[PDB]
Amino acid sequence: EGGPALFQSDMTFKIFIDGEVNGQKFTIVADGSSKFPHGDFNAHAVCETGKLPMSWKPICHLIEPFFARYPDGISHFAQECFPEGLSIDRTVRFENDGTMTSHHTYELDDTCVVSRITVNCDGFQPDGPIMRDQLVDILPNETHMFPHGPNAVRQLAFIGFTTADGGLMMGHFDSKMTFNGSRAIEIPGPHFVTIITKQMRDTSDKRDHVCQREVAYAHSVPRITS
Amino acid sequence: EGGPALFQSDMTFKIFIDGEVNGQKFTIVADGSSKFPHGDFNAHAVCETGKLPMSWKPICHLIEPFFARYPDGISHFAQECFPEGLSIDRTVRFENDGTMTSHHTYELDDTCVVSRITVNCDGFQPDGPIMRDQLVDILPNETHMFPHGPNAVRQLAFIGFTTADGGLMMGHFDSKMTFNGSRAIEIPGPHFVTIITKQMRDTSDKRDHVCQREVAYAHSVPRITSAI
Ligand SMILES: [Cl-]
Ligand SMILES: [Cl-]
Ligand SMILES: [Cl-]
Ligand SMILES: [Cl-]
Ligand SMILES: [Cl-]
Ligand SMILES: [Cl-]
Ligand SMILES: [Cl-]
Ligand code: NA
Ligand code: NA
Repeated sequence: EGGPALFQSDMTFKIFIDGEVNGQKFTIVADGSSKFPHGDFNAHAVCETGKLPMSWKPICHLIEPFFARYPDGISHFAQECFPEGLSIDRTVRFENDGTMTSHHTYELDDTCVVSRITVNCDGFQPDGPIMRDQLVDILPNETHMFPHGPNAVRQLAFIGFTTADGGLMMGHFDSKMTFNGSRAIEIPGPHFVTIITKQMRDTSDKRDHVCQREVAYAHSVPRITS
Repeated sequence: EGGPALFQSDMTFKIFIDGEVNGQKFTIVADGSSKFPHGDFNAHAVCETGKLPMSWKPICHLIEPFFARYPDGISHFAQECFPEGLSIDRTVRFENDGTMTSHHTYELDDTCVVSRITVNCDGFQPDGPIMRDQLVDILPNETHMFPHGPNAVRQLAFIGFTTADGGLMMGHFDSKMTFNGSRAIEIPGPHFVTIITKQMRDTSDKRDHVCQREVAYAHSVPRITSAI
């Protein structure tokens, strides 16, 4: 049948990101695979238009929620959306800096998931650490998942980036995942997805290449009285 | 001799909250105890001024980070701040509703910690579930702890409140904890404090009485250090 049964195989993915920042256009293409049982996977991304005009760091979350590792007591909404598919409407607001707004669609073709993302990054500080490429690491974080009506789940996160000058650049992440289909789908109750990410420069062309690894797994926390 | 050493026994605390919401003043007083190794404690709170003019739920975080339970390998800043103590500046912004800003000061006296808090709850919706007292549960959540430069730690949280409708009202919690002393205090690496909270009514004669339990413990998530 559908949902998690479609993810019971090694999978591949391809992502096409159509973006702009402060009016400068860019294109990123990324691909990779995720081996069953998922939860730990790599992606290789390339800026097709040459040099990325901003830090690659804030792009980390654009470069597959359905590859997170879930325990059986929590419905894995992102996988349950297949085969009809998944759309995401996401905004990351960077403190003292710009806002990135992304619209994602995800389609499954046999064992390859194709992603299309359009992203607008508005109001980024030309002399800030994103535009000057001064972000170094991405902090592991405990994203919060909430039910959001009949066919959607909301993921809220605090994503901190360490910077060359020691202060954190904090992103406020707010992401609505919506099922493309019309059957009833199980909506998980409140829970958490732990996300650990690392991005590394790859040998660079006339184009920026980056390799990225992500570890992602869900858990819950029981209520009182206990 | 200072810091965590001062939390190796059972302790008590006492809290004075001087508040208002959309003009209306209120005062709360609360106390309780926390027994070693901490991480699970109750507070009894009373609105001295009569009936609380809003839901008690949003007050949960006003009514003791030094009583969270930490494992060995994460520095416990809120305890590390003693004997000199610490202050907090905190904003909770509620979606489609008001914002509460508070300023807390903590002082140790033997094995009691005293807290004084002023809080302004501005812009709350008269028709909303906070003012109309329609919030029922407080969702357990994974608060994020970050070093915040010399002498300070930042705690960020998404704190959901289930409404009577069976909907959700999200508070965006942003809290700065600052050491009040003058020596060179260490600051913890990024980590999390899991917080589970339950409020329960006590029979209100003259004044609103609320009893609140909290489970709070820290953990860290390691970063990837291998290449590829
Ligand atoms: Cl351009
Ligand atoms: Cl590629
Ligand atoms: Cl700046
Ligand atoms: Cl690198
Ligand atoms: Cl709002
Ligand atoms: Cl831990
Ligand atoms: Cl790891
Ligand atoms: Na949008
Ligand atoms: Na939209």
